[PDB]
Amino acid sequence: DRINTVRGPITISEAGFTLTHEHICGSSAGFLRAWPEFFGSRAALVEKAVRGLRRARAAGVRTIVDVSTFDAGRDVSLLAEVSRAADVHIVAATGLWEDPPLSMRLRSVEELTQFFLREIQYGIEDTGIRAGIIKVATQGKATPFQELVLRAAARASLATGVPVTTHTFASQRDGEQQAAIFESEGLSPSRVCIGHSDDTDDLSYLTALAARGYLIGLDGIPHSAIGLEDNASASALLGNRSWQTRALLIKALIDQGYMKQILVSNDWLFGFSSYVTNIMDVMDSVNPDGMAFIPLRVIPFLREKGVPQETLAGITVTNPARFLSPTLRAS
Amino acid sequence: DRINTVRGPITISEAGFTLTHEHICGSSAGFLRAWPEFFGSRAALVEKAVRGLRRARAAGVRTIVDVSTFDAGRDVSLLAEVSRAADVHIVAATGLWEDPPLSMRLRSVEELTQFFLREIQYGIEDTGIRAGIIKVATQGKATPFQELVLRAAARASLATGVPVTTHTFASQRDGEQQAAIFESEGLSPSRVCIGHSDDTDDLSYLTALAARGYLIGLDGIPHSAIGLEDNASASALLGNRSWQTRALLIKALIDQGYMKQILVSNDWLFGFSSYVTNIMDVMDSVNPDGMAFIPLRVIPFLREKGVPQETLAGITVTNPARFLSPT
Ligand SMILES: C[C@H](CCC(=O)O)C(=O)O
Ligand SMILES: C[C@H](CCC(=O)O)C(=O)O
Ligand SMILES: [Zn+2]
Ligand SMILES: [Zn+2]
Ligand SMILES: [Zn+2]
Ligand SMILES: [Zn+2]
Repeated sequence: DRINTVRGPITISEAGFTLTHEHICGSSAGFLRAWPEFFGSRAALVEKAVRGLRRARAAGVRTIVDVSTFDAGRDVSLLAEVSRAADVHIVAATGLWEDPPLSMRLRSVEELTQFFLREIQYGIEDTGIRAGIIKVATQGKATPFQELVLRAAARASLATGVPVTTHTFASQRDGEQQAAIFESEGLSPSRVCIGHSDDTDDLSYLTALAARGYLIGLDGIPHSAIGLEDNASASALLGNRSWQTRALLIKALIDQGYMKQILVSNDWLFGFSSYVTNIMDVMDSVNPDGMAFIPLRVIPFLREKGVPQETLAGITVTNPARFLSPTLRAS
Repeated sequence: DRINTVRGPITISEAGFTLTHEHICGSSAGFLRAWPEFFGSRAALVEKAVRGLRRARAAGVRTIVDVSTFDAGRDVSLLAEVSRAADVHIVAATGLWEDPPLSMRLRSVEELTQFFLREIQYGIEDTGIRAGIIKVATQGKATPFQELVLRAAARASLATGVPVTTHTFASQRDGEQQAAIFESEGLSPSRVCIGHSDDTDDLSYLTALAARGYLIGLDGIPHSAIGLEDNASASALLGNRSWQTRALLIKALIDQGYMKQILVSNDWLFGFSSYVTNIMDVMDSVNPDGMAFIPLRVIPFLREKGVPQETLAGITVTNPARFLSPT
């Protein structure tokens, strides 16, 4: 009946329009508490995030999934404050992203499983806030540690029913190795979203995973450095493909019969310290609408291409509800 | 006249017997808060650290310098709790160690200088606790980022007078490159402790540094895997040299005229999550005295070798006071 948020359980019906891959703040563990002035101030970051979430809410968003892990500087107390003030539901994540510290990198698959279970079953830190999704990452072929993370995520998912979502190098077809490892642990593809899949134009790679039951995370639609060609750091981060090109992958998967496997998001954030210093300012200049980009820009774009509104509502409301609803625990 | 501790400012005379390179808990940023069960529980880690610090206090220790940085999982609230319950002063550190996250690795020398200054001049996190030392690290030739960290540490030291202490690969003579970079920033060697220097047996490396005015950190005296030869991970971390061999480097530098530039410590910890899982139990099994090892074992070892008590008081009381006092 219920999904865990940073404010407690909500019914599946209350989730509504859901962005399945977002960040309040992309940072590092302990960084926001040790150096809040990097973001101007903690209060400034809160105000910026609350305004951004209110803008998404006015455009119809009711829930976001914050896929920031421990090592991406997830601060669940910040998410809770920002969720309350904006009245947008936020689902928090466990797992590990691309910057685990030594204290994570040295751990066994059994130990990592216990850590992920702790954040789902007991709570994150001392807040009692329970994670509602598990996030994992590869950047090409998995390192041995990344394999352990994938297996621990699958084991925690099976034990708790909460879904798994991933970071990929889509152009290296990362989803295929991730799928192989998840299936070796007996995880159902319908409980796995292969994320950053709009970073590639290889439809055959995406449709092969979708045909296997995997969810395809088309989650970075406004990520584009067009017009920023002189900015090496922004170009490397955001790529030189247009948001229209990324958005047309949504239509392509619909046209090929895979609507039920699509999830869409912005992969936006309101603070960003794990990259070059000016990057949040640059991104905000590109996409002032922030997390409202999906409802304000992608939906009207696809509507005029002929995608029916009921199909778009199914992708943005029903598909995330099915994904986030916990399934039965194993045993 | 004042040194910043996790309980506030203290005067120089209050420091007393001081261990200049120690850790309450060797971890990673955010880890103790996110996964306290790794240590049994936060309360169990507190109780273990308080018992261990009380044992060091009974052996004569009055102050320790916790050289855990942000990325070594420094939790200054934990330091404060344990300091208060064992009545041992704890000086906290800023700087960066060998595991900086992306949000640190991407920063400029100017940005890093601002961060180090913040923890010294303003306070750590939202606690108001101010750092009294800057910790830096190399493992062989400095990476480009480590060069930035060394320069930012020099700039923060020059602006505040707080000293700099280093992690080295002593057997690659890292202190020479660290000194070169510090001096290129105009930092005085008397503000710098070249640490882990007991990891090497090359006396000529240490005496040349000391003849340039650097302090020499013989800070890992009880680190030894003798008797643990079937344990690859403990052997790799602790080395196969005896504590006596490390302790004899103290006597050698005294015999060569450098008693006023020696700093001695244990480099012990009460929790340890940044290595293999069993490592803290292993270390405790060979050194139950923990941080009391220096006063309970090294001081009698040197006294039998003929070092007068005045010299040992100078090394354990006078040198740390001079080093930590802001200049
Ligand atoms: C902006 C954003 C946050 C992190 C992520 O999705 O890997 C990104 O993709 O870098
Ligand atoms: C025991 C200790 C803590 C970290 C350090 O001093 O680099 C160590 O030396 O590993
Ligand atoms: Zn990602
Ligand atoms: Zn993301
Ligand atoms: Zn060290
Ligand atoms: Zn140390």
